Amino acid sequence: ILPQGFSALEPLVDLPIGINITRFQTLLALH
Amino acid sequence: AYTNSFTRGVYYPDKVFRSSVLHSTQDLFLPFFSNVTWFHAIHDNPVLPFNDGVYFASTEKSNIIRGWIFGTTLDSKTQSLLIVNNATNVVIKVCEFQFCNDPFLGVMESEFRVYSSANNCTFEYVSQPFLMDLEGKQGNFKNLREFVFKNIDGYFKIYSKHTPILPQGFSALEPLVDLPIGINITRFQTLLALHGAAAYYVGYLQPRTFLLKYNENGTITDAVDCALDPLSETKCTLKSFTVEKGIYQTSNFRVQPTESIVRFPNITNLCPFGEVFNATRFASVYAWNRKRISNCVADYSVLYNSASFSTFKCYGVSPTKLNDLCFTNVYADSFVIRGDEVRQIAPCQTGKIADYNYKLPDDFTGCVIAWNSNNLDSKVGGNYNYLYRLFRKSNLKPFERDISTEIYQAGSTPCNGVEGFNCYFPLQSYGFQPTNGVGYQPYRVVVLSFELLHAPATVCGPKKSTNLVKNKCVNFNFNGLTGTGVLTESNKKFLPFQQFGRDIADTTDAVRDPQTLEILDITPCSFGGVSVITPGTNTSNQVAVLYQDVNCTEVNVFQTRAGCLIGAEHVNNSYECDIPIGAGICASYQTSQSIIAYTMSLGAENSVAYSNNSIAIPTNFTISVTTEILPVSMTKTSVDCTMYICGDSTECSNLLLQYGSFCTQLNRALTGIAVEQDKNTQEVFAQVKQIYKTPPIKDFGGFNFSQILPDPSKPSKRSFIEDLLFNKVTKFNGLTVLPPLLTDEMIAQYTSALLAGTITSGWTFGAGAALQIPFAMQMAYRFNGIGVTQNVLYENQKLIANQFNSAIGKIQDSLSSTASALGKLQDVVNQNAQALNTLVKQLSSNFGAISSVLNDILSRLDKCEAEVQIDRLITGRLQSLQTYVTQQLIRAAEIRASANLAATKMSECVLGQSKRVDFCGKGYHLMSFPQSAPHGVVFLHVTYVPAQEKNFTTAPAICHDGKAHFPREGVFVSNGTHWFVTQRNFYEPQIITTDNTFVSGNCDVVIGIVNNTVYDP
Amino acid sequence: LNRALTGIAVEQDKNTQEVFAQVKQIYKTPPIKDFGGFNFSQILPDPSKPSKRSFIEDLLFNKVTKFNGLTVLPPLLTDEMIAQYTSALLAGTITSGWTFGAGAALQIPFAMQMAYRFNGIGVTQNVLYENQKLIANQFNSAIGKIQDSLSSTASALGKLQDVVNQNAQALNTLVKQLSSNFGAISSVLNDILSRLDKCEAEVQIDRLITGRLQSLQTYVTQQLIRAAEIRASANLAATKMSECVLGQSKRVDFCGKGYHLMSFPQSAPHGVV
Amino acid sequence: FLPFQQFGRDIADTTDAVRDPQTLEILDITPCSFGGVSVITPGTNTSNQV
Amino acid sequence: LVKQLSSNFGAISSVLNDILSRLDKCEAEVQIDRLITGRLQSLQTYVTQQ
Ligand SMILES: *[C@@H]1O[C@H](CO)[C@@H](O[C@@H]2O[C@H](CO)[C@@H](O)[C@H](O)[C@H]2NC(C)=O)[C@H](O)[C@H]1NC(C)=O
Ligand SMILES: *[C@@H]1O[C@H](CO)[C@@H](O[C@@H]2O[C@H](CO)[C@@H](O)[C@H](O)[C@H]2NC(C)=O)[C@H](O)[C@H]1NC(C)=O
Ligand SMILES: *[C@@H]1O[C@H](CO)[C@@H](O[C@@H]2O[C@H](CO)[C@@H](O)[C@H](O)[C@H]2NC(C)=O)[C@H](O)[C@H]1NC(C)=O
Ligand SMILES: *[C@@H]1O[C@H](CO)[C@@H](O[C@@H]2O[C@H](CO)[C@@H](O)[C@H](O)[C@H]2NC(C)=O)[C@H](O)[C@H]1NC(C)=O
Ligand SMILES: *[C@@H]1O[C@H](CO)[C@@H](O[C@@H]2O[C@H](CO)[C@@H](O)[C@H](O)[C@H]2NC(C)=O)[C@H](O)[C@H]1NC(C)=O
Ligand SMILES: *[C@@H]1O[C@H](CO)[C@@H](O[C@@H]2O[C@H](CO)[C@@H](O)[C@H](O)[C@H]2NC(C)=O)[C@H](O)[C@H]1NC(C)=O
Ligand SMILES: *[C@@H]1O[C@H](CO)[C@@H](O)[C@H](O)[C@H]1NC(C)=O
Ligand SMILES: *[C@@H]1O[C@H](CO)[C@@H](O)[C@H](O)[C@H]1NC(C)=O
Ligand SMILES: *[C@@H]1O[C@H](CO)[C@@H](O)[C@H](O)[C@H]1NC(C)=O
Ligand SMILES: *[C@@H]1O[C@H](CO)[C@@H](O)[C@H](O)[C@H]1NC(C)=O
Ligand SMILES: *[C@@H]1O[C@H](CO)[C@@H](O)[C@H](O)[C@H]1NC(C)=O
Ligand SMILES: *[C@@H]1O[C@H](CO)[C@@H](O)[C@H](O)[C@H]1NC(C)=O
Ligand SMILES: *[C@@H]1O[C@H](CO)[C@@H](O)[C@H](O)[C@H]1NC(C)=O
Ligand SMILES: *[C@@H]1O[C@H](CO)[C@@H](O)[C@H](O)[C@H]1NC(C)=O
Ligand SMILES: *[C@@H]1O[C@H](CO)[C@@H](O)[C@H](O)[C@H]1NC(C)=O
Ligand SMILES: *[C@@H]1O[C@H](CO)[C@@H](O)[C@H](O)[C@H]1NC(C)=O
Ligand SMILES: *[C@@H]1O[C@H](CO)[C@@H](O)[C@H](O)[C@H]1NC(C)=O
Ligand SMILES: *[C@@H]1O[C@H](CO)[C@@H](O)[C@H](O)[C@H]1NC(C)=O
Ligand SMILES: *[C@@H]1O[C@H](CO)[C@@H](O)[C@H](O)[C@H]1NC(C)=O
Repeated sequence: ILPQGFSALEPLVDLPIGINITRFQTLLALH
Repeated sequence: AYTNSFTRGVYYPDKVFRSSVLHSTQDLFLPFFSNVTWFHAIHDNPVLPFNDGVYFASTEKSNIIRGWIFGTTLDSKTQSLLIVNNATNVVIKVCEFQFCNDPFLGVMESEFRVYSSANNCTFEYVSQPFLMDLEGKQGNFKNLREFVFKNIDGYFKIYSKHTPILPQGFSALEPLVDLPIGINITRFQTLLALHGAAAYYVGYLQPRTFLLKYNENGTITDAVDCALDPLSETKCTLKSFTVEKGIYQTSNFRVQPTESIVRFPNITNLCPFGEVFNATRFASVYAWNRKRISNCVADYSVLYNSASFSTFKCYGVSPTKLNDLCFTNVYADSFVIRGDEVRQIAPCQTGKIADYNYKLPDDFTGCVIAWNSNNLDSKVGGNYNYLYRLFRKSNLKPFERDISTEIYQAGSTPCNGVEGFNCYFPLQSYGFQPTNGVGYQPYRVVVLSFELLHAPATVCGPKKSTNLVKNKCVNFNFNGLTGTGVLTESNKKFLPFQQFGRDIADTTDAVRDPQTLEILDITPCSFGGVSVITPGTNTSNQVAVLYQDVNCTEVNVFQTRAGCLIGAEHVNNSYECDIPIGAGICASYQTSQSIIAYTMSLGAENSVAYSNNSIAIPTNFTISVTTEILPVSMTKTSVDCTMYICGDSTECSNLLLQYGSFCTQLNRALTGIAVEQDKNTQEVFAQVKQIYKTPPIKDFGGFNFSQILPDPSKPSKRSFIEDLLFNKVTKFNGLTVLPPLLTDEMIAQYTSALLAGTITSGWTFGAGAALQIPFAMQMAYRFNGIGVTQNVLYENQKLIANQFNSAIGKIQDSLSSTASALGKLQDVVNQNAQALNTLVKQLSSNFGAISSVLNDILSRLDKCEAEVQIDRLITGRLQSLQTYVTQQLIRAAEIRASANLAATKMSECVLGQSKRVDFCGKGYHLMSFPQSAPHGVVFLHVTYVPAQEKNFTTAPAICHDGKAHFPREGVFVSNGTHWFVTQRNFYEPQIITTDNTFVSGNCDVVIGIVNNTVYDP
Repeated sequence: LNRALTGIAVEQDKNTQEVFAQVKQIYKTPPIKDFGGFNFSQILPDPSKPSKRSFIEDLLFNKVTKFNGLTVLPPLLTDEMIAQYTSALLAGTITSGWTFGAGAALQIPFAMQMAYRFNGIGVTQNVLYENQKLIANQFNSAIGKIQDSLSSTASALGKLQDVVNQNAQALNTLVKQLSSNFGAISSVLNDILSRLDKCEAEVQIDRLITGRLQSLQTYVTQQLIRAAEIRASANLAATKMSECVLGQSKRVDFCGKGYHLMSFPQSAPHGVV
Repeated sequence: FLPFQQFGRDIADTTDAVRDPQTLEILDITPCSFGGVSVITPGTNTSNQV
Repeated sequence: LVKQLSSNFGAISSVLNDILSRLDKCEAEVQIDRLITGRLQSLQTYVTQQ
């Protein structure tokens, strides 16, 4: 390069984690 | 030496009596006209292979041929069947026989050396005595003794036929004893006696379909080998031994693969199953382990053949196919459970294991492997290292794990650190002791979860790969995905995670080769329908074959766009179409004689001598009579859906009630049809309010109607022609035919009334009352109605009557000669009979049931298990009826349209005179006459056809005194010296006067105006 | 089912034969087109084409637009043969009026043919001759508008295109049905066989058949009904050909709006104009 | 029936005739007479006689 | 067409909600496909007749 346009997302690894996920967080780095 | 098997090797397929019926069966028979090896023996006999069954025959004069030997090695290492017929007592033994280098029985007999030992013998049978030839005696052969020997699932079936006398002829072989020998037979030998010439014949069976024709006495008298040649294939396809001229679709050509192609990823490392199945420690079921198996060669036959497993259930897959199939990944979910809980590790189970500790998807593909444990997983004082989840607030989703030591508040008491009432731990542990019962001892269970292929495969079975061959039809297997087709290079670009391509039908369009990452298109190898082009079998049995939409290279020989036609010679000359091929090509049987193929002619080439001042005016005419045949009705069938589906069975009827109103709505539809058949008949014939009669004296101006009016001397007052029509057109399963409301006599009376009205009153009986008129005057009006002045009839009345009478005579001669005249009504009859015959035969179908006979199910199964087989038969008999009824409704609609057309013609052709071109026959319509016919009506259309013409010069108008004179009716013509005005459809020149022409304008506007004079009376 | 579809294919050729092949001979126009000012160059064959079709026919053909055991059989009468039949019908109509229908083709000047057609509608024939030049120009202009209309928008042939679309649509539906599971583990028959031994497999396969047969029965039933509709249309077309082109129709709005004079057939893909 | 044949069949695969197991004679099996029953009635506003 | 909804077609009940409220999904799948196998035929019959 939200930008305007179209793009399909390809698959990456399929991980058999088996965990019940209800929460999320992203990770940012600190200077 | 070899000979041609001249119509031999057919046996009675079963033990059911049949008569006057053609029955189709597929089993191992010797094909007609095959080559058979012929051996003769003067005064020795080779060992032959036993493929899938052998046909044997012999001609005898001294009974040299005695018996047969069957087995695999015939040397005492395996069991071997020995059959000997030594002119007196048939002896059958199954022993581990030691055979001699040259087996024989002496001929007075002085030897017995067919075998040398008996050991570990399992079967012996000896028949009663008889007498046969025993001495050496020469001459000509008197007894042909034919046999068939085959082994199906351990039953050794012997068929035979004895007849007085390869000879030409036909003879079916009846069954003899059925012996449960259970031996794998790969080899054969015959047995000859040693001292006299004694020939015998050996043939071989291949899987064939045969059509057997049973005669009136129930003996098979002929047969068609449905896989012999195109004519036999056509005969078998139509279930008849006679084929009419035309083109039939009998089969489908399919190119077969030449070699198999097996392609797999080139990995040779073996998969770590031992570290899973023989692991030191299994995880607990609340915290089961999941090892991913990838990048290896797996072998599930070792795990499968091993007897150590207690239970083995595969869902979606079968254990013997796992060796060929391969996967993107395999997961081994490993844990220990209690024995009685093994049942819960399965799709669609619930319980303390299935909901809380290990849930499988209900759409699960893979295998559940389990075995008991009592060495490792159990101790004295119990094994308390195994924990399971005993309480959870909600169940588990498929393959979710959830480790948690949070003490479970069963109620509303928030204990939050201390166990109590309604506050327990979710993890519980049961112990395992060697003294516990079967259901409470530990079992080690591993479930193998398979992801079936959608991505590059990494876990494949021990099946070895092969080399790849391009541009040939092959039977391929790419990573477990199988199919047949030609592999070619392609220019498609699969992106790296995509392995397979698909077509609209979800079939594979292209694949990426697992060894070399290139894209290969998969196009199934060329195929197409095969049509047989044949003259009727009463002329010739020679045929031509059309291979549809192929070039013939893939298959004297002529390539057309309909396909490549073989056996028909291409002829440059065009003719009228006979047997259509397609794409403009027709074939026929012509001249010694052979089948020809040609481009269809569209008619003779003609040009019209057009000019701006030339008109052709007819000078003579012909009265023609043509026959138009229309269906009016079809047989009023009625089907009792209950007796058909559930004949005389309460159990079935009660099951049928679970399908609701399907019966009464089918009975309703058929009733509606039967009613419309009577309405159709009523609309076509009953439009006349009174029954009219002709006078006893037939003074109709020379027109002879004696062949269309009723003849009082018959038991049914039909016309002569009607009798001819009736002589040309030709129930205990709940299927009936209702009679029509209007009998043939009543129809004849209606047509008689219509004819008498037409003859004596013209069109007046249609509009209102029948007003008598002389027939000649009626014709005068009909001629006037077509633009021919009435005087033409009167001046030529005698000629016209003779032409009419002659035309009628030709109709009788035509109708009296060939059967094909009534084909439109006969096809309707044939279609209805055919629909019913199909419907009746469908009762013989199983539809997946154990038997087509409903009573045989009920007499063998108790009601509850029986319910499945019976609903399955209903599920098929109902479809057969729905198909039949739907086809009848569509066909009835076609008949209704035809009947409506017939009624329209009756109204406009017979009752009036039609100005609609070619509606009431070709030519200018005069009159029509109805005649009845079986399930239809025949109209005799009387038409005026111009016969002879001359070239006359014309002009659109004539100038006189500067005025332009135009015809009132007719055209101006000139014979080269004088101008006349005449009627268009009959040359009759008249002097041009002011009373035949009219004046409008001035002769300076009109294109083509000519000079003349007009006489003024 | 093979029988029902064969019956349909046969009726498609009979329908074509009934509409176009009612003339016993192949007629031809003279090389000199002296038809009283009526210009037929746009409906008569032009010898310079690889297929002897009229200009308008080419316009019609430019507007109307297999490995699962599904095939299409060719018609018996090729487009060229249809064009020859329509050419013969046009040449007959132009040079002999209605006489070629009843019997032999009797030549007549075109202007006289029109004189009869005008007389047939209650207009005295002198009206044509006095106004013959005007009439020819209006005819020629009307023909030009037909080409311009046909040459401009795609929608002119919608009745034939819908038939084509319906048949393609029926086949596309039929092909897609092979992708359906019908309760089976997989829509791909080979994938069932390569994974299950015969006996357990028998259930999945009968289940797929139980659905592929229904798809065919539905298709065939719809084709029989649609074929009946086409047959009715073909019968109507044959009736018009007989009463509109070969004769002159007194039936109101049967052969177009207005008082009918003449009609001209032109071939089109899977139909007649 | 020829000696190994015990049963006969119709087109519908129903039995047409059987050979009696005690006396080896052939007996035809024709299902006993049956047929539809139709009710002929004036409308019920006139009469309930049928 | 409306009455055909009351038919069982071999199922335990003609009422779809009564199957779902009584059987878990997996065993239920058989009874439901069985009801569909019949409601579809009823519609196909209706549509064909129409
Ligand atoms: C029946 O017996 C024959 C022996 O005549 C078996 O054929 C042998 O099969 C093995 C395995 O493929 C080959 O290595 C041998 O060479 C074959 N023998 C001959 C003479 O060719 C046959 O497999 C047996 N069939 C069954 C089902 O047991
Ligand atoms: C019109 O045609 C009819 C036959 O269609 C002619 O009648 C024939 O005349 C010849 C004389 O040359 C006789 O030999 C035949 O026997 C007649 N046949 C019949 C059936 O009558 C008639 O003469 C023709 N008229 C004209 C004027 O040409
Ligand atoms: C109407 O035609 C029939 C023939 O279809 C005539 O009957 C024939 O008459 C002749 C006498 O001229 C007999 O020799 C034939 O045997 C009769 N045939 C039949 C079948 O009856 C009948 O005479 C004709 N009508 C008139 C008034 O002449
Ligand atoms: C055109 O028709 C007229 C009228 O019949 C013919 O004139 C007659 O010819 C015959 C002999 O040729 C004479 O005997 C008559 O007297 C003529 N009629 C009159 C009124 O003069 C004329 O010949 C015909 N022309 C041709 C070329 O056939
Ligand atoms: C028909 O006759 C008329 C009158 O006799 C002709 O009219 C004459 O035509 C010539 C040549 O075109 C003119 O020069 C005269 O002036 C015309 N006279 C009149 C009174 O109109 C006419 O041409 C003739 N037509 C034919 C075909 O012969
Ligand atoms: C019939 O109409 C065509 C047009 O559709 C005429 O052909 C045109 O003739 C003119 C000359 O006047 C040329 O300039 C055009 O280029 C031609 N167009 C085509 C498409 O050929 C034809 O000449 C007309 N016929 C007559 C006898 O005039
Ligand atoms: C046996 O068949 C072969 C090939 O079909 C043929 O060439 C040979 O002549 C046949 N034997 C006899 C005796 O005709
Ligand atoms: C044929 O073999 C049987 C086998 O037991 C024997 O009893 C019989 O005598 C033999 N027939 C001869 C030697 O003619
Ligand atoms: C078969 O023959 C052998 C000969 O040595 C004998 O030992 C054996 O007991 C016999 N029976 C079986 C069943 O093998
Ligand atoms: C066989 O058919 C013939 C027909 O001519 C008949 O006479 C005969 O009685 C039938 N039965 C037998 C056993 O021949
Ligand atoms: C082994 O796999 C590689 C991968 O592309 C391939 O190139 C090579 O030819 C294979 N070897 C054999 C012997 O098939
Ligand atoms: C487990 O051990 C036994 C005995 O050592 C062996 O026969 C078996 O093959 C092993 N399991 C696997 C998967 O190899
Ligand atoms: C067979 O057909 C030919 C010609 O169609 C006919 O002449 C002959 O009589 C027919 N034979 C039979 C037995 O139908
Ligand atoms: C028939 O085969 C030839 C030979 O390869 C090929 O050139 C031709 O295009 C094929 N198809 C035809 C003639 O329609
Ligand atoms: C038929 O015509 C073709 C023209 O392409 C010619 O090649 C062929 O030899 C002709 N056949 C005969 C038998 O005259
Ligand atoms: C009319 O004249 C043309 C040309 O002179 C000729 O070909 C045609 O056969 C003639 N017609 C008759 C019926 O004589
Ligand atoms: C048409 O008629 C005109 C006179 O009206 C004449 O000059 C012309 O030559 C005629 N046509 C032919 C082809 O002769
Ligand atoms: C016993 O069977 C024979 C065989 O035909 C039969 O004739 C006899 O009547 C039977 N006896 C009884 C008592 O049924
Ligand atoms: C019943 O039918 C009769 C005759 O058709 C009519 O007169 C009468 O009014 C009808 N009654 C009712 C209640 O419809």
